Amino acid sequence: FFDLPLEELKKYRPERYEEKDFDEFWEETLAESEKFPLDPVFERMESHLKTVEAYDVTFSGYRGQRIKGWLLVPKLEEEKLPCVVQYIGYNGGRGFPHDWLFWPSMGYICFVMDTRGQGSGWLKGDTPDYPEGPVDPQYPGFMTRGILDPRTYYYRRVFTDAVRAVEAAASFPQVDQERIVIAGGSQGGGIALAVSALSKKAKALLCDVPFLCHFRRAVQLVDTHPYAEITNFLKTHRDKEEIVFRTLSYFDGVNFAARAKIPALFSVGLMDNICPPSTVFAAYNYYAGPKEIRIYPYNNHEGGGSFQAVEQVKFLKKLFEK
Amino acid sequence: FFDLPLEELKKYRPERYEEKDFDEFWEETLAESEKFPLDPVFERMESHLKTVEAYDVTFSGYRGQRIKGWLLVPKLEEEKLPCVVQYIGYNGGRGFPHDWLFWPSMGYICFVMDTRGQGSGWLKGDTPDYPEGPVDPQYPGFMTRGILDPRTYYYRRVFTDAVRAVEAAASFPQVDQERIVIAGGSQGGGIALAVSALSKKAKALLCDVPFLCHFRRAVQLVDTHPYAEITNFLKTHRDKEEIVFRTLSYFDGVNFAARAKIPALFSVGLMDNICPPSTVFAAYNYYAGPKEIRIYPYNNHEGGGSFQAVEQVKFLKKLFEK
Amino acid sequence: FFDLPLEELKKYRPERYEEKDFDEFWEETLAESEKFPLDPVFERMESHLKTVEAYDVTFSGYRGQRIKGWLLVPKLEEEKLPCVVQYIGYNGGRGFPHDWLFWPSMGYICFVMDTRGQGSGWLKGDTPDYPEGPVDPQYPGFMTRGILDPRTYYYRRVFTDAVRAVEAAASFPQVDQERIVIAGGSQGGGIALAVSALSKKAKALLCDVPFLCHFRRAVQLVDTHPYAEITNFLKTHRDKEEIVFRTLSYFDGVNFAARAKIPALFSVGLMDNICPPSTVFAAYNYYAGPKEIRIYPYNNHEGGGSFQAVEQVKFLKKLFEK
Amino acid sequence: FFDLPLEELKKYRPERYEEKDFDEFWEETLAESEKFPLDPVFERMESHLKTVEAYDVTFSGYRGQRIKGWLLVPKLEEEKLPCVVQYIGYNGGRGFPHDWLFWPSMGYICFVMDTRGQGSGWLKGDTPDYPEGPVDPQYPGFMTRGILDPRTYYYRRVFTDAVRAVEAAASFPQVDQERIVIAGGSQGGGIALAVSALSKKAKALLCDVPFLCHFRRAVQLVDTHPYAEITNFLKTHRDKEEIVFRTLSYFDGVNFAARAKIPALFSVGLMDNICPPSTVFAAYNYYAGPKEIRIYPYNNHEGGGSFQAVEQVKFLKKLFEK
Amino acid sequence: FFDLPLEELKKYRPERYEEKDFDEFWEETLAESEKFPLDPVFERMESHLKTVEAYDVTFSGYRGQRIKGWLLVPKLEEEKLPCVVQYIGYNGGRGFPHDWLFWPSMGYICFVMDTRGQGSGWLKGDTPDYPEGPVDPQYPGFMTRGILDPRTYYYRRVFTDAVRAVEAAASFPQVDQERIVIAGGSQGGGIALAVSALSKKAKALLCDVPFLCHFRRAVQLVDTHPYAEITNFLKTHRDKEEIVFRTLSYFDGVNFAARAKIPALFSVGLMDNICPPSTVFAAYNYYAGPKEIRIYPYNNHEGGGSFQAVEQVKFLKKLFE
Amino acid sequence: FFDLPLEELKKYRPERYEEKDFDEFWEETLAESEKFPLDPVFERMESHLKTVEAYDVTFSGYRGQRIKGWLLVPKLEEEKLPCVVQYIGYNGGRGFPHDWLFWPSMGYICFVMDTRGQGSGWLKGDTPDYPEGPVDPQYPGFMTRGILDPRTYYYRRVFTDAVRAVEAAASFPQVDQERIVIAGGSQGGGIALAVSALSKKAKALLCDVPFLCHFRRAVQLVDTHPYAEITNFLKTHRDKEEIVFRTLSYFDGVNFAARAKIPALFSVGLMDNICPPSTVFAAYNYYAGPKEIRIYPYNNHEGGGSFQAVEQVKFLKKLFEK
Ligand SMILES: [Ca+2]
Ligand SMILES: [Ca+2]
Ligand SMILES: [Ca+2]
Ligand SMILES: [Ca+2]
Ligand SMILES: [Ca+2]
Ligand SMILES: [Ca+2]
Ligand SMILES: [Ca+2]
Ligand SMILES: [Ca+2]
Ligand SMILES: [Cl-]
Ligand SMILES: [Cl-]
Ligand SMILES: [Cl-]
Ligand SMILES: [Cl-]
Ligand SMILES: [Cl-]
Ligand SMILES: [Cl-]
Repeated sequence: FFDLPLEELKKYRPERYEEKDFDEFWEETLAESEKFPLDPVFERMESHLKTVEAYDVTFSGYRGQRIKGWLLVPKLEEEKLPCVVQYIGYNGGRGFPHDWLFWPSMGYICFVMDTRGQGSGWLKGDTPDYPEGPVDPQYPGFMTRGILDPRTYYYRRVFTDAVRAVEAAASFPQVDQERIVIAGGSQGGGIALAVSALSKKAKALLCDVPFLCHFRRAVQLVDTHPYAEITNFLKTHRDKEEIVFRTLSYFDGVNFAARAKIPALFSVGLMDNICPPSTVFAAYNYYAGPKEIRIYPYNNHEGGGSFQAVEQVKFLKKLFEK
Repeated sequence: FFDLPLEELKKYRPERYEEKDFDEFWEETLAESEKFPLDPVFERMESHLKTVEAYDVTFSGYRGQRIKGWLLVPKLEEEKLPCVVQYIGYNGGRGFPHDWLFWPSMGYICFVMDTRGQGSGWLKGDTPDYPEGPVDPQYPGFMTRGILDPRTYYYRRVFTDAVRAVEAAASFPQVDQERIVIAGGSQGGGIALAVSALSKKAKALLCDVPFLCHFRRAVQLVDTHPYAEITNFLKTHRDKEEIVFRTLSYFDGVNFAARAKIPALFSVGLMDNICPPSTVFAAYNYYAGPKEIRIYPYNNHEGGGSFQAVEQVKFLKKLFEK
Repeated sequence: FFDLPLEELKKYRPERYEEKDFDEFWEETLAESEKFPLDPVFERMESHLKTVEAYDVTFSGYRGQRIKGWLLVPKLEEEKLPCVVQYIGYNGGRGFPHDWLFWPSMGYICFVMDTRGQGSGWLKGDTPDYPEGPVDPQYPGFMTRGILDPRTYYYRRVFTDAVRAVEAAASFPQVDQERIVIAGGSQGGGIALAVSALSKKAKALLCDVPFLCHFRRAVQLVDTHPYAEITNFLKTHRDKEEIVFRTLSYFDGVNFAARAKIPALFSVGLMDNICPPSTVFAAYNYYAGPKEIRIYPYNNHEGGGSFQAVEQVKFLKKLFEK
Repeated sequence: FFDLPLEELKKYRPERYEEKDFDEFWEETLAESEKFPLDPVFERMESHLKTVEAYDVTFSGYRGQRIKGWLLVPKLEEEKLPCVVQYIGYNGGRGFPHDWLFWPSMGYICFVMDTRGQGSGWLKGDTPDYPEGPVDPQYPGFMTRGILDPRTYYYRRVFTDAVRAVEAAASFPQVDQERIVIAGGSQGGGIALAVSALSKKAKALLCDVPFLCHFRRAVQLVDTHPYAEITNFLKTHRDKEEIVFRTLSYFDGVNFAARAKIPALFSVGLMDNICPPSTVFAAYNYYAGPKEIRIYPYNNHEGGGSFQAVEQVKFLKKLFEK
Repeated sequence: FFDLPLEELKKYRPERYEEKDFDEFWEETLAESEKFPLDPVFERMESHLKTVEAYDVTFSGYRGQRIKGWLLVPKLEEEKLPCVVQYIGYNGGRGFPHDWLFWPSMGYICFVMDTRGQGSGWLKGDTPDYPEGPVDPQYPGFMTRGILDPRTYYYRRVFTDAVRAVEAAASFPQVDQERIVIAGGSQGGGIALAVSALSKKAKALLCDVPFLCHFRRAVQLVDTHPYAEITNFLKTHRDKEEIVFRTLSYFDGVNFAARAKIPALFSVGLMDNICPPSTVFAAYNYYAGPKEIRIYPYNNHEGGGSFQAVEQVKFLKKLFE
Repeated sequence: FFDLPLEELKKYRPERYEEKDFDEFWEETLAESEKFPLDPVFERMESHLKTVEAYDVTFSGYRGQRIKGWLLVPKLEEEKLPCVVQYIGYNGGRGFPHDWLFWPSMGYICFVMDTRGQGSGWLKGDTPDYPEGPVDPQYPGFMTRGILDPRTYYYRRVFTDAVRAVEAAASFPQVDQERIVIAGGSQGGGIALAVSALSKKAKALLCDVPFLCHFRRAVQLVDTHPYAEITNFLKTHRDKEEIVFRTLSYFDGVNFAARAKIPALFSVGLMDNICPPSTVFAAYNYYAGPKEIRIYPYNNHEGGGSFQAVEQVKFLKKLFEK
């Protein structure tokens, strides 16, 4: 227990920092990318999978750039199925179709979005990043890539891809548009949180041990990666503090949370030193839609693990009967 | 690369140490346990799973003691399905049914054996250990529990459970007895290795980064857990070296390997410092059945990860067409 | 200094948690063990020791189970001598008679109680544990062994052994029953603290850097072993929090301290990260008999070392003239 | 001393691996970049420096891309001065002009080349990278950026910049073109080694504890950064080993060493676990020009530090009289 | 961020602890060492340096003991130059003349004082320590050497050397006595702070991430070296706490700060776990001369690095107008 | 197992390096210190000890310098008792009389020599060092204090004290001069080894996990303290290697072993990374007296612990009947 006590976490609502053009920045970003056709493509693949049909996905994300993914459809009688759009943790990528059997086995179509330029840490990826011309001086990793200007910042592109991933999922014929869920843990959680504010198609949010929240506090509290990439950039570029946090404010899950309206299930580990509880609760507490949080007092970044998976299935079942 | 060079690993066949009553010890152990009825129980669960039927399993292992498990049956047309009996890594247990969706998704019935007394490190378990009266002085963990005599040693009970697990799998009506696979990684690999020598019902072996192999070398090469448990016991009980290694000779994967006849797919990570390559290759090189090994030169204990899973599915498909 | 400041530690009295049947549970436990005869046996040994007479000890602890120990009697004229009953730290055991020369050299008979099932970490032991039938899923070690029910919990048996050890010591003819001291550091301290509440024969308590105190707080403050064994168990068995802490409440030093009446000398190290200062002071502050504490502000788990030994001799000398 | 003994290091000449088109790739790379004008720009700075004039440098490196640097010209009577082209270690950048006072103080003009896209670890930088369209999946850092094809690989661009840096230095009117030295430690040493083979203008090489050498061995020997970035990429992309090492063969200091003709002073620390001695000696031993090496047996990656600085000044003084 | 929040650091003025004979102890220490003649010697070196003239220095510090140093003089037309007296961090020594090119390059003469008995960790040294007869039981290092009595304590001799270093620098003919700066980081900073109180010749102080401050707090907040040397000594010698802290009170930068009058530029890293911010601010906040501090919130012990070097050049230029 | 295999350790006899004046250096050193009177003073202490009489010792060691110690005389009828002269490990000191109760309890007088200038790491000391005028530049600790000249080196003074300790012990009336044993572990072991060569009064050697042996190899094999102090000194003073090892040659246990004639019991831990096995075996294999070694294959620097204590008592008992 290195963070605020739980009684204080439950009330923690730090003063939010955002620029006055926060919304306009996102409106312009999405409008510019909507000018390119989504051109979603689903290509059935040869697989040893027997209970699921697997498709190679391609769609246009940020600025028409082609993003890969998987679509896993469980072999069931129902003509329309509910659907989970799944975002991936830091240094991960879409891997193989059989890496994502959980939701299909629970009777949900699952759209897994590959993460541009990552896919080399713990699971392979196939989607490149495409920068806005020059790739500035940065610290190793993604956290500081383009960080001196929100228009060039890496997560501008990722978030836009993620919003478009929902539209691509929605274009698949047996996807029930009334039951599209956006889901992620860690980086995936932070991507999902941004999507829960920017997407018009998402109906529910699953958001575990979210990353990309309350940056200024994160960097103060922990010296773990990936948040430490920002700290290390700041150690060297000592004249850039104000600029760095200005940029980051446009991508902070706390600011997106204040705008999200769809129902949400959060989870948090009180001993999580990768995504500290105070950063997660800051997001949760500002989250503007109907919400619940599962608190795992003795867990680190693993969170509630399989226990939380059970909670997520129960939560959605109940949500989509009401 | 801390271990022997790959060219030497491929030829590494250290002199084996075993007592003259190795086989008789195992014959008696099995014969005594076979006097208790197996009494396999399969109970269908209420589950949110939609593509798989899940059953709560109970069967009689070592000395009639009741061992838990899961049976996952994928919802397919075929009357008889092939079957994977899955053993679990150190500190793990059967967890939830949805923790084992891989093989069922590939059209295999999957029998997951819970590990007696463990289930508290990374995945919950539900089966206790039942010792042979007194529980001798030991180092924390399972590696030294009862280690001063093979009759009292922990893995005598686990291995017997494991052989009985194959019988329990085989009792299920939808299981094709010609395609029963025994499978495990790490501790699971070592269990499966023992079962490949002791079971009459097993048709194929999947054995990843196996643990419980070449104890004397393991303990001299690495200071990682769980092999360090043995080392720390020896640090204190300095008068017990000979007895400890005598006991471990009855449970060493290399000695079982020299007796196994069924086809096997092994995997090994050359930078694995939990199960060092020399111990894995010792087991592989002595393995007496038709065999292949996948070598992952840059991997630590994670081995081939999902790459190896692809290899396993390809390997069994080809095997069961011949 | 990671824990509360000294001024706050001196007043720290957190709300105690215990079940209504605390006392009854212990009354029954001891009554049930008293139905077996103590049958204490003292067997003089061949030894190179010249200033001390060494005896192999055996006595009946929990439920008649046979516990080992040593009795060390200094060669002195006096026909009745004072006596220290010594309990042992985690992963320790009775070792050799020459591992316990301090108190005999100070003119005290010393009864060293071996610890059931341990003796494999830093000093050898010879006493097994005997469990209550099934040995449940647990994390490696003794902290979580039987932890889902106070009737099955490991320390129920250790504490009962320890109460019976004082009776065994008292049965030795040369022991002055008016000057029997119970003593321990770390785990030994926690055991001695339990004995100070449950024994009728103990006349003074020496309690250094005690372990088994204020579990809830211990587990939140430090990630060191052995308290981390509980945290790790909780990380996995996420549905078992309330049951775990309910069990531990019956064995908590704080709850025993509130019942102990005999005079006591405690010690604490303010930088001790194995047994945190707040857990030790919680115990000391609730301790209901006449008491003193020696505070070592710069020491970690070693506490006052040999300096504290000097204080203990001086404390008992003065106590037993008064 | 974790590497080969010194007697063996002195003889270590592993078999070299390079593609048949090695020279051809470099010839085309340079020829394509030479079609863009160098357009060197030196702009005198307002500075508090009093013994040295400082210039802001800009020149065209790889494919006309604008690279920053500093030029430090010590205030001396001589019309033409000798000149050191300085390359910078991993995660470093050109920093401030006063970060490079050594060579000017010794009477050499110093040209410090900023490193594209780095400058965020231990010294700031101002020069971006400009990738060849898509920036593929990569591990955090620069070592795997574009690694699936030598045409897209990061170091192709760095090396081309570095060759052009020497031409930009040569264009400064006060530079004696007969006494242009190329210099670097670690990454800088590796860049310098490449330039010693590719540049026609360099007259001498200073190469300390070089990085970018004998990749295959580096990655097998040490788990330190930055070589571990390659290992980690390999751990995930298990199907990409052959391609990765193919690509890296075009950038390996050992293969450049075999082609360099200018005189060289190397240094090596025998306890260096960032740049292992065997990788350094492999480069040194294949180095085809007149050469010397200073061996620091007890030093890790810091090498000879200031002692080596003295050696370099003596080395060049003697070289440029002789 | 392990220490007090920045808002509390800016107000942190812990009650100071010093003995009533603090000043007399220092007055006597200096008076006794002033009885030996400074006898400064500057010996021109053969060097490959071309823009600087380098001299081997020797002068008499504590009790006439001969301390080594370097004097680096930039080759400039001006007949009088300003001067920086540079003190060295823990386990360092005077090294080579080319290890100190910064200030000379900025037009300042630079006097680098070698540190008695150290010079074996990250940069070579050539000056021995000469102890007061017996070298008491101590923990490895310099922090507890002679710690049981201020008169025998290692830093008494280092501080005395340091004060005399300024007199040595001042004796060089080109040195402008009106523009003598004392400078250090870490251990150097702590030495410089001491000299700022004890020297009559120093005109300005540069003090980065200073060490030797607020010992009682230092030892309770971090377990890093070198403060952990004291903690470890105390772990063993458990009967010696009061004596140890009494001795350290005579060498604590916070007590010297309360006495310094010369203008000062401080720097601090808020993530510094070698010299914790609360110890640095304690010294800055009690500092009695005109003062500024540069705060680097995201830096550990490296502080402002080259950024701070820029600040220091700007600060002095403005000060000496 | 990081060091040479056991079969090679048993034959390891590396070429010895020593100066031609080795013997003369020691002859002179001892002759000069013998010109001061030993002036041994035993002063009976008030103690709580009841089975042992404790004396405060003071004697003249190196150059008449006054060294403290303890003398512990067990209360026995015998008029003459055998005697153990005990030397202390690095950063230790004489501590309290009750810190050394083992040998008196076994019926031996025990003379504990305090270590000049240490006494501040793990046990308090009371004896200063008194250097030969100037205390040269050094790395923190004792290993490099005065290292640039054998005449100023710290261990010259310690070894001379240690030889004088035996004379001091001999002067006590109840000491049987025919049964004086010199004993130490680690630093104590290296001191004892020196004394076994230099003392004329010593009758047997107990030498555990000895330190101060085969320095050149120690420093190349391990990075642990205290050997690492030398390595660090060398990292900075890069021009001093030859001098440093010249000096250390006069203090190397291997060179003393080659001269010792008294019977000796050694011990060694094969996983000891503070005093590596190859250094210990080098000393043991060159040891010129009758000898035995107890090998503890699985132990670290703790060696045989209490088991070795048993061995030492049995060894001496047998030796002093023969
Ligand atoms: Ca707006
Ligand atoms: Ca496709
Ligand atoms: Ca047989
Ligand atoms: Ca009650
Ligand atoms: Ca017996
Ligand atoms: Ca060619
Ligand atoms: Ca006064
Ligand atoms: Ca001779
Ligand atoms: Cl993540
Ligand atoms: Cl495992
Ligand atoms: Cl304990
Ligand atoms: Cl580098
Ligand atoms: Cl420092
Ligand atoms: Cl030692």
